[PDB]
Amino acid sequence: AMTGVLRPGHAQVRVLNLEEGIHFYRNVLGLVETGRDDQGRVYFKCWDERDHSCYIIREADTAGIDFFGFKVLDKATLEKLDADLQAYGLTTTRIPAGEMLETGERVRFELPSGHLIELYAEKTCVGNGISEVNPAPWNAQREHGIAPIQLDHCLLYGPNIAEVQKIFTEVLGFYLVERVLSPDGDSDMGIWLSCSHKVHDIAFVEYPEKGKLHHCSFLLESWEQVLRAGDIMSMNEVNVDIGPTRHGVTRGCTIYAWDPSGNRFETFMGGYHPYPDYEPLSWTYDNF
Amino acid sequence: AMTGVLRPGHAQVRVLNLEEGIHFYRNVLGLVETGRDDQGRVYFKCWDERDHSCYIIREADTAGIDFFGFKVLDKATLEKLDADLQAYGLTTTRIPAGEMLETGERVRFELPSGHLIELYAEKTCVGNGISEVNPAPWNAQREHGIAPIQLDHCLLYGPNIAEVQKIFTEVLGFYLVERVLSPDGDSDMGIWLSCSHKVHDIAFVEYPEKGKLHHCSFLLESWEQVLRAGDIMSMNEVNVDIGPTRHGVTRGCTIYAWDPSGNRFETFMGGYHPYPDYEPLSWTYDNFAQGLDYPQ
Amino acid sequence: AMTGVLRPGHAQVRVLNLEEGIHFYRNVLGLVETGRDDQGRVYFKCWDERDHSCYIIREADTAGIDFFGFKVLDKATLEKLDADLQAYGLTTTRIPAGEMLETGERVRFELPSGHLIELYAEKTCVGNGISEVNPAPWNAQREHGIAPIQLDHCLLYGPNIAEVQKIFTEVLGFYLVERVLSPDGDSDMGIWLSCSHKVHDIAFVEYPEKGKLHHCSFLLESWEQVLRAGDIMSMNEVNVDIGPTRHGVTRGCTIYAWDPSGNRFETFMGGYHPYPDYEPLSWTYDNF
Amino acid sequence: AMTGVLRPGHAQVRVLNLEEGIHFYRNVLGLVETGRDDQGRVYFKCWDERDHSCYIIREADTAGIDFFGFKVLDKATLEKLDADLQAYGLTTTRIPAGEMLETGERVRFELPSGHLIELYAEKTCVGNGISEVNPAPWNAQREHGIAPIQLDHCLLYGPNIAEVQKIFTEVLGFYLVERVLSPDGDSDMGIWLSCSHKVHDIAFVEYPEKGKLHHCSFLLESWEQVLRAGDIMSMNEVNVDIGPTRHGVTRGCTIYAWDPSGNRFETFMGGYHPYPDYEPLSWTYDNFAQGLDYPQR
Ligand SMILES: CC(=O)/C=C/C=C(/O)C(=O)O
Ligand SMILES: CC(=O)/C=C/C=C(/O)C(=O)O
Ligand SMILES: CC(=O)/C=C/C=C(/O)C(=O)O
Ligand SMILES: [Fe+3]
Ligand SMILES: [Fe+3]
Ligand SMILES: [Fe+3]
Ligand SMILES: [Fe+3]
Repeated sequence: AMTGVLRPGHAQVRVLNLEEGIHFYRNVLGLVETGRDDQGRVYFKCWDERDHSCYIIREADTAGIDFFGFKVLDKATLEKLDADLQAYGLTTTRIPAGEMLETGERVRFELPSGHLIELYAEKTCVGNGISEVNPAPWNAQREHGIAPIQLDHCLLYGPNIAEVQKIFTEVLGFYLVERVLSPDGDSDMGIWLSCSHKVHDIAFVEYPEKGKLHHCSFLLESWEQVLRAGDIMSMNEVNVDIGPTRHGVTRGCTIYAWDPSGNRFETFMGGYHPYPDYEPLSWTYDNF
Repeated sequence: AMTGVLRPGHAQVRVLNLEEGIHFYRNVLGLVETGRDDQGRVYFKCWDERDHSCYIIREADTAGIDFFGFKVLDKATLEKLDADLQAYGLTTTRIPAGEMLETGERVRFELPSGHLIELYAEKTCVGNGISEVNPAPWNAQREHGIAPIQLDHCLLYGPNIAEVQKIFTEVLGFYLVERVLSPDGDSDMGIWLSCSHKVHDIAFVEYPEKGKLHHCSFLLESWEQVLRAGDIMSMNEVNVDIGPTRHGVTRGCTIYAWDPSGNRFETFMGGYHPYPDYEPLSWTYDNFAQGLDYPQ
Repeated sequence: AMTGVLRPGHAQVRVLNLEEGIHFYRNVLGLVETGRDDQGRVYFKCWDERDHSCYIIREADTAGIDFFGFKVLDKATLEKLDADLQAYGLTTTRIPAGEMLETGERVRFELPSGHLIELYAEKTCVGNGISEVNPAPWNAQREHGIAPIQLDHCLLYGPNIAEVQKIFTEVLGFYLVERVLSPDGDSDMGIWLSCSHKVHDIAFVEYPEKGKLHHCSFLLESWEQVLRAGDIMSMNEVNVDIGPTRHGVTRGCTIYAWDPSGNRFETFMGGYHPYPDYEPLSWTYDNF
Repeated sequence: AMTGVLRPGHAQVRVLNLEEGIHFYRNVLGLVETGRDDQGRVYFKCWDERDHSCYIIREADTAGIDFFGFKVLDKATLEKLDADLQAYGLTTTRIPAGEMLETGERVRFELPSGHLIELYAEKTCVGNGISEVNPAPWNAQREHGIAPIQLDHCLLYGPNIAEVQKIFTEVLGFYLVERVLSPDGDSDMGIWLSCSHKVHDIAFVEYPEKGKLHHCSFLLESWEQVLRAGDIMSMNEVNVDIGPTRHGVTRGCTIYAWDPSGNRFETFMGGYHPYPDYEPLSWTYDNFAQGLDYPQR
């Protein structure tokens, strides 16, 4: 049974230029635009997802991540986690339903690494553009731009990863899948946590400046889709960070590229199938 | 988080000739043999899995499945589930630890469909044959025979699917991902159940005879692997049921073939990513064909 | 060097309904329409080919193939081939330039199996839509319907395949790549012929009826494009013959399906790389 | 019909250590060893090819390529080519048959770029390890190391590429498929030549030093095989030049890596289907400067 925290639900990122951000995410990445609110933020969802949104961009004077939200099983679970976060010593804030289009109230809190995390139980299901009866495997949207399958996770750069692990494993029901060791001084320089049977729903790398966003990740169907994504990036003049390649950690075959505003994102596929009862895999600093 | 029933743990199948069963499953399908007990049962597991076994064969008068077990989160969970099963009205049997090689105690019970289901919390962890520190992407095992990644699920044939569904969803925390409706005067002729975010961990099809096994399924990495599996089957003159194709119900790209004793198995990959908050997908009986084989 | 007969140039097929044929080939298979003549024929080419046409449709009262042409190196070669065919004992007809849109004169003749074959040295090159300078990876045409890369070959059914083989190898410059032996008759039941280094540019199977067409084939880029083609066929309710699979002969991974008129076409990829110095592979009849 | 020069036939490369060279080529790249002659050379062929050899290694003081040869249709063609090569103004030297294991005599000559090219019509056929009757699509060989399918081509670095182009297109029956234009004093800084319907059978890049070998190339079955090759390289600590990536000057998806001796080779798949009647594609120098075959890089 999947319970408690289910999956990454949304990432709100800052773009130095809205209209340009809308163009790149709609035509290059191929996210489906679902709405635009009064604040001027525009909502997107991957084609095969069913909820109203997973990626929200906001015009601002600085690039980066405002916050990262997770969907939880139900309202009861949301209330419990809220109380658990507080019992743990974290101060929670409650964002009202509607504050974000088609989204219920959210429980927000700040990690020691400086990042803002949200938890919510409700978000309107809009569907994946395919009928619920005798559904096709895909439709035209699958080939509009890169067209990723789902918001897979994000990797965050922050100062107190050690205590961040505790919050996630002891309060949020996540578990360590992989980690990178420090130079023998044995302190996880980085961690890959899962709250399902995926290699990771979120990751953290130890960093001096808090609240930094390394990248938001989008899942693709096959290695050939990663190849196609690279061609679309090239044809649209997208600034690529590190070309298509196999990633040691999580066995991911990915591509790192930057959007107009300088936000790094990933399109990948691959990875094993860990479960709560598995012991994490480790990587020596020299390998990292 | 993944709690309660985590995933398919093992399937013990009956084979006519134990020796050919070993050869086929070790050399053709590519399972890693991990043991043989005193009752004459050989233990296999997929190379990338970590637990001691997921597939166990036994020489018997007839082919088919003896039982299908699921691994649960923890002992407290095992005891808890066993309690709810009884409180539900199902009589449960307690199989002691060790009865199965490298396996802990299991909670076994029979379904309305006639199939025997087990629940267990402990199974020795042997690893995937790759190092725990700075692991390689894969190894030679990945190319020994078909070499599937995990026991994905199984599809069972038996009566009273409606009742079977209620047990899985109301007691074992599963949820319906897809169903194939009966003709008019609706009811479900087929159901695909998930206890995770996989399209299905197990499925049932309404059939008059009970305790029947349609197939056990093994997960592959890609579509090219599915074609490779096809070639390997041909090279070993393995009887293939439905060649490489797309399902529709699950979107799974697969191939069905038979082992030497007539037991159908499957090697596939693909599918979307359902979660418990999702509403099930429905297929009409009239459009059943496309649901079973999409391209055709 | 590639000389003599270079490659399959065009197949003109008969459709029971021009309208349904235009829609099917242009939007399901994803061929690119390049013209229509005052005779009511529609011209198509695969998007990545450079010549004006490779597949022509003509509304008639019966499905099937009218003729199949091959492009040769140059005019001198065309004349040479015409002379050799007649010196061989065959009667030739010369079709003038322009009888077919954007096409030069053609040399036509009938095979003992009843099929009409043509040879031509000139056909307007129109390009693949991509620039000849710094060509972008690929365009949108790549994903318009199935979108095959080239007319790969055709498979013809008819009698006297033995006589047909001699004409192609002794006169036209092809060589036998693969064969299916007949049941102790010491006469091949099927032949796969190449005039390049492709597994085959044309193939014949022994059959009582004369001039029959089994299928025209189109090449795809990968096994996954084959899966995609099947998906597209299902989506457009296309009637599929043999599901995605691998051919023993050629090693090709394919799908056979029918157009609205009952004409079988193929979408496949794969196969080894034979050369004129290679010996043919053989398949026992009992292992067809 | 495929006539005249048919395809790359063999490449003899120099390795600093004959032993580690044999292990790398039979275990990592997955080439099939077919022999070892008196001179100390070890011969290999790709599993799916049918002739005795396509890659030969020779222990030497320096790394690089000794010569690159093409197989021609038949003996008559070999004689004709030799005559046309001399008629053109090149001096040719006939290498005796048997000088190379299982290889007939060869017509050797030097290009203006300094590279030695050979032509031969006969080389013993040893098969691809698969039955000639009811042949399977592949076997264990396909999964031994990377296991390339064929010696696809090579890319040489040397001067006077203009004169090399003339020789290949006017005498050897090849044609230009792609080119890289010079910054502006227009000419060609790079050329990709074909003697078939492949994107290229051989390529040259204008470079001051004569006889330079950029890389020999090996063809793979699919994009996933390239990814696989990447994993095998990482596992064997192979020195990778430029990881899996989409080319451009061929639409190829490839990986450039090095021999333990420092010989660069390529494992790729992909590309379109040019024919003799086609006009070449062009790349601006500034584009080439960002590609994988740029002298700097
Ligand atoms: C520091 C860094 O980028 C590591 C990322 C790990 C992953 O598994 C992925 O990106 O899929
Ligand atoms: C027609 C039928 O029985 C269902 C086929 C779909 C499946 O996902 C399976 O068998 O695992
Ligand atoms: C006569 C028949 O059914 C088999 C044909 C084999 C092939 O490889 C093809 O058609 O490309
Ligand atoms: Fe990532
Ligand atoms: Fe199944
Ligand atoms: Fe065909
Ligand atoms: Fe190359």
